[PDB]
Amino acid sequence: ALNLPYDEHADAWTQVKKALAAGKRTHKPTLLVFGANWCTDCRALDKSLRNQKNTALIAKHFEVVKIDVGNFDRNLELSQAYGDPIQDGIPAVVVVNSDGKVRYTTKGGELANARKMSDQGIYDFFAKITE
Repeated sequence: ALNLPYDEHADAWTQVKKALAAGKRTHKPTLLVFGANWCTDCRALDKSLRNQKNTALIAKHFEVVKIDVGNFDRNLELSQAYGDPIQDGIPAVVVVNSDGKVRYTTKGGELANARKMSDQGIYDFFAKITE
């Protein structure tokens, strides 16, 4: 499969460190998106976030890192470090403020049915965080 949303080879800790450094520099929060390529809800969320309206919202407001969790068997300690966002389902997100401290985590499977969400529902979810 071509152009997978998650990079199964990435050094996720390095990527998160680099995104958090960028957020501190730009005074923006960082969005950590935990998911995997097998998960149809994760693929749907990525496709929606790729659209023009949603890309503009995310790019303006966040630094972003996608963290592959495999079959719930990769990068688990990085999930644990940031408040266990995946225990409640994937895709899951963490918003970290520009100072490196977590602001918000999805702890109720808020995005776990993203394949059923509309583009506007996805927009509204991320827009609320930017309010």
